[PDB]
Amino acid sequence: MAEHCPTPHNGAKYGEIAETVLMAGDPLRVKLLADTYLTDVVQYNSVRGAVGYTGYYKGVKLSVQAHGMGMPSIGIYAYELFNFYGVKRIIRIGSAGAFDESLKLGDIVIGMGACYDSNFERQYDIPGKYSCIADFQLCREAVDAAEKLGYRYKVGNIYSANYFYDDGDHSGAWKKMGVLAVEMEAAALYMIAARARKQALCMLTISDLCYFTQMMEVALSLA
Amino acid sequence: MAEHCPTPHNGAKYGEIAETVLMAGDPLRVKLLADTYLTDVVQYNSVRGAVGYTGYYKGVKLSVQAHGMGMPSIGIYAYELFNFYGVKRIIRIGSAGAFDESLKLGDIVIGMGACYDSNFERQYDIPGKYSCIADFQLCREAVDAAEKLGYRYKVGNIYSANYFYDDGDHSGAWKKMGVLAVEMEAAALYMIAARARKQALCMLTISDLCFTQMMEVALSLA
Amino acid sequence: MAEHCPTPHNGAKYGEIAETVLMAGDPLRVKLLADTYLTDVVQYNSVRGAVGYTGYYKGVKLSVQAHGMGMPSIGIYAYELFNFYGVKRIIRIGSAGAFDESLKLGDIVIGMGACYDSNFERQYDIPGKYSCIADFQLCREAVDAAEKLGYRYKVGNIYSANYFYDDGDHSGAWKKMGVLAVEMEAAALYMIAARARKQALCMLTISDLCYGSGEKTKFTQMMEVALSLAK
Amino acid sequence: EHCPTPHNGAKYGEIAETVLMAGDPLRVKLLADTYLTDVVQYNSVRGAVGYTGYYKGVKLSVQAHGMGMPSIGIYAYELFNFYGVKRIIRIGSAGAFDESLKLGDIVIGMGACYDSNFERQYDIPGKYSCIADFQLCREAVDAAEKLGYRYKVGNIYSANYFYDDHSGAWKKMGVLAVEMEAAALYMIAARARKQALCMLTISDLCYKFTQMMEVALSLAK
Amino acid sequence: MAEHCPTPHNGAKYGEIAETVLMAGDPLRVKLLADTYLTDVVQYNSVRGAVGYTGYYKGVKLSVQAHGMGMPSIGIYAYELFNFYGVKRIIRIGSAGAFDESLKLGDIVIGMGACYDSNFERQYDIPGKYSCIADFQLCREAVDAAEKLGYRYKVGNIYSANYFYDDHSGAWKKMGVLAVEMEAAALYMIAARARKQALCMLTISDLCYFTQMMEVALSLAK
Amino acid sequence: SMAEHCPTPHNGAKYGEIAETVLMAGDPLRVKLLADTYLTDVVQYNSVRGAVGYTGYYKGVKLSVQAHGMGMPSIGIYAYELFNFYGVKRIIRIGSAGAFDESLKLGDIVIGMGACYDSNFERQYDIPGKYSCIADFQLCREAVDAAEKLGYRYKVGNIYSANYFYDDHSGAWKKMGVLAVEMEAAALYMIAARARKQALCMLTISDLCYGSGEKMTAEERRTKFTQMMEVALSLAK
Repeated sequence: MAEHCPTPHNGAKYGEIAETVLMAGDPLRVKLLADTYLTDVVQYNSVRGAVGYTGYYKGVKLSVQAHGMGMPSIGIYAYELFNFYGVKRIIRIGSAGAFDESLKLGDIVIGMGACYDSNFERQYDIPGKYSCIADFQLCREAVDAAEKLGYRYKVGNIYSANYFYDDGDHSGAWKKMGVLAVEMEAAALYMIAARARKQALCMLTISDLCYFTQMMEVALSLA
Repeated sequence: MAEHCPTPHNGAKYGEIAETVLMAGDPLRVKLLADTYLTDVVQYNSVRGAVGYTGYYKGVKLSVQAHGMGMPSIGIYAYELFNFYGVKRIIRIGSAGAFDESLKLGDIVIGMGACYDSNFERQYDIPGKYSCIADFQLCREAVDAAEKLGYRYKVGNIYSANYFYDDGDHSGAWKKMGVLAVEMEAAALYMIAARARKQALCMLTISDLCFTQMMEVALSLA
Repeated sequence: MAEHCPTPHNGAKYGEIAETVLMAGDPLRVKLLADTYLTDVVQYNSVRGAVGYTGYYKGVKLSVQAHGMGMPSIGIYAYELFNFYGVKRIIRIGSAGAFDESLKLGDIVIGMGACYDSNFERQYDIPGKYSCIADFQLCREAVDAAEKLGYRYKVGNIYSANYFYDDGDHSGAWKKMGVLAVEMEAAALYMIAARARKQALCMLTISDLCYGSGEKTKFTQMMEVALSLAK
Repeated sequence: EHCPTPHNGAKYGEIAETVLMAGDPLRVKLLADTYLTDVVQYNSVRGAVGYTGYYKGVKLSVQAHGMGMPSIGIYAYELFNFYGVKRIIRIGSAGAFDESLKLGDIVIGMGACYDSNFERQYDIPGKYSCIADFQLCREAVDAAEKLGYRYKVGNIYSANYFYDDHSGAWKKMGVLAVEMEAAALYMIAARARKQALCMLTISDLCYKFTQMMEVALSLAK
Repeated sequence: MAEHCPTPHNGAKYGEIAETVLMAGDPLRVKLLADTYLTDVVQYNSVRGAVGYTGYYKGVKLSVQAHGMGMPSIGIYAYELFNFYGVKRIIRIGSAGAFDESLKLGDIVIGMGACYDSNFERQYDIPGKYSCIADFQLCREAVDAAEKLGYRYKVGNIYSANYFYDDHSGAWKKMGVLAVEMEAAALYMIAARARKQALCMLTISDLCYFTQMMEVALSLAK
Repeated sequence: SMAEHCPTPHNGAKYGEIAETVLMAGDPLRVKLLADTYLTDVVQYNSVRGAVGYTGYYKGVKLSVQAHGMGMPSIGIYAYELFNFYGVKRIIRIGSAGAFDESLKLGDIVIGMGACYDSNFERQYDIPGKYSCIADFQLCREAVDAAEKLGYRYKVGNIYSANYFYDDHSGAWKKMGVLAVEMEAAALYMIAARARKQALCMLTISDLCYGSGEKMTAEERRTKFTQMMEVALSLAK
């Protein structure tokens, strides 16, 4: 297992990356979160510009990494982290636009399951429709933590799309189906976690209504 | 709306079926839960065999109903209960064959999510892949009860198939994907609940490898 | 295969079920047909309320049985009947909504074929699109009987839907394609029969009109046609 | 106002209410020479010769349709929608999937499995089953029975390719025989509310035209 | 090779068909081109009414034949030509309707790519979406020719439809597809699969909003 | 070309700062190397998400170079913006690829006349059939001319835009004559067509997906992409 490190996308040696990785798309947010919350910060990756740091938050060892944009981008990083680097738990953190009209800006969405456009599923030769879900233990602790620090949260279904810019109007059906917010990464993360028998959770803060450090604290309490 | 009750599939009048319904496939099993766990029992449905009872369990009014076999069947019932009879919570109970090799017989599986073959998803004109999930609050309440009442349980993904009898084998990929157990109803329920903004949980007892204990876990969620 | 009888869905022993089984979704409709048309009736199944009876009609032994609603439900029963109980012929008799505007309430519809929403064709691993068809001989015998008894009937395509309540309007394209009536079970039955090399036919009475104002005891004429096909 | 078309040379009325089609322009010319009186060519375009004559009194036309579902699609549509054809009977050779079919047996396509044709053009929200018209079907079985010919009636499969292991599941399902044209015809006739049947003589096994020509012509009205 | 000639669709003996075939649907266009441009004209095929001709263009061997209508039809001929007759190039020449508003009647369209309705892609067992492209060399040579002779042309994507009679043109137009016909894609697929060369060129005859082509095509004689 | 929408959430550049030709690679490091190596009067216009972008001059002609991340949704975002907000005319992608075709050697350039693909965003275009993703023909022809004239080993044909890096589904692609696998082309091609602009994806073979599976020496993956850059650069106008 350690034999396949480093990877073509990650310059770190085995053991260099903690058992709990927090991930965001932005390397600037990853670089910030590390500087803001972690002592003894050590950079393990810079390959592909995708920074990764290991450090300490309230005693527990913890790593952060950027994942770039889209299911195939996160797909690569997650696969390596789980299958090559002995990662047990990934929590993704990022921004989202809301489909649920009752959501206010700055609300925390917890991705219990993820709808998606086609990405990885065809690689698994699955003879039906596969539902992407987060790890329940992780999901539960985020809800507990969210309700402890008194933050407005919503827990349920999200949609990992392939587009940022819709050509037509497609948000209709998802909205009717009760999908909460749109992003572009979660479903691949869930699929990869499932296949690895590992823990994964996606958490989102609402940045655009389609009708920020507060989220980080919830995430951090999960390490 | 009360206007649409009775339905062609349910002879109960509006108000007669409580806000929490506990469902199972077998009408005989439903009658056992009623005769066993419920006081002041009144039969509200006998249409097409699918019996339905309303009564009391530790103070709260609570109803139990049969749903037949397969997604279109639970589909019809779940739709009417959510959309006509003002039901807010359906917790489904049943037996299942295990895909996860770590499961023992009599284990309780909690359906956080449901894989499925096509049913009436195409009826919702969804421009992508929809994922059927249970209501989180119910899910947590069951996980709480399982860890409270000291029972072996796993929580996660299940598969609602359209067949009981396979031609060849298709269980391989599901097992590779970490699907916990196979049944035939959950996905439609979750899907229909989501569309109504209503609560739904599917809870399974392992009968096959590829009962009273579970009923209590359910009853604690009403 | 006597070894697999009884099943988890059927408490009948091998040989307790006749070689021709008529099926309806409603267990109450089943119990009526048995009381109205059959003599020497024995109940063979009560499992899951899916009542089944064996009896005689004009000398010929036959069974009648409930299947519940939906393709996976009939799928379970038909599979066992064809493969475990040695059944040769299944005739489904049900209600249906009219797509064809010349059909009136009470008209019989004979389903030479069935369009469908996905049931378990993907489980058969079919590399293309499968057309579900009834047995020709049964089909022919039904039309003849309807002709001889002078009941208004249509013979053609029907649609096996997975939904009862449409979340919109999907009926249009079907109606354009000459589909006669909608129901919920046939395609799965046809498919399973084909695979077993046995005989299936689904016959319907129009109980609802899915056009015009929607106008919503007459199931008797259909039971007679079905009953005549028993061998 | 629609006749002639860019694929069919005839003006309206030149084609009878019953048409019989085969793939090969020779079998079409033969059929006329063999069974028809007062034969007249209506079509010459694309080399798809059409003939109008009389069989035992009744007006009848015979015509080539080329190869594949899109090809038959073009003629069948034109025939049904512009020319007022009521009945179309395809007569073809085919290869047997069913082990018990022997060479020269008649198969009558009550139903047709398919590779994707122009179903996608009809906006059908589900799987559509292509069925033959029941009446022609009943008449052909009766005719085969009365004349004492070996025949089977059931499902056939309209493939998009001639040269291929895509057959196992088809065989498993009891499909009798493979050809390339039936399904599109069934769809178009259904869509037009008209009558269609595809009958085949078994020429190959995948494991005597005259007799079939006779069954066919008895379907003319 | 030799033991498959003639075939049950093509009556020609091996060698009787040149290394470059030009194909069209209308058997009239096939005979006319031979009569117009070729020396030493000899007919080979007559089966199915699919006339075939081998002669000389400017001192190289060249054949011309009909392919009927539809991807299944061209599929049969292109397959046989490529795999049994040792053909190396097939250039289809045809009429087509314009999607692109800027295309004028008589303009040449060169099919660098073909969009399609399902043909027999399903036959190859392809686990993704396959793009049908032309051979680059023939494609580039046809442009050079269109330039040197100064005829109006565009090069881009075309769409090989299964139907002649329909309104599904909108999204195709949005995607910048140049024109519709019925044969190109299957031709591209079979050529690709056989590691040989294929190009479809079309004269615009309809607007959905032949000699000048022949010369460009013949210039691809080798 | 819509000045109102610039900068974007993914691109900090104002309108006019990005040239009419943009060359694109996945790695921000390779992009910076290309700029330092071939361009003069270089200005950085973007640093958002580490998606570095530079504008400079090559033999007199203004052009831009930019990181596009990994995957079709990633290139999709950038190409969409460049084509539709920045007034870009030409996008040439230049990447590494694995060889499916057995006659290809490590170092060979592959010109993607067409791109097969796993579903990206074709479903958002509501296309009622199967869509073939093609390069712009002029750009394609210009790349072949340049390679032939410069005498570099090249092959032009079909490529495959996979959605996965870690898979044996490759066989059917191989039988269909697909040359090489990468991860971005189909989306770029798709977006160009819809915009009516020009795209081309060029690749260097860094991995052989057959035989012993010889992969490029650590030096060459950072140093043998030179010849392809020279071809790509010559296409700038």
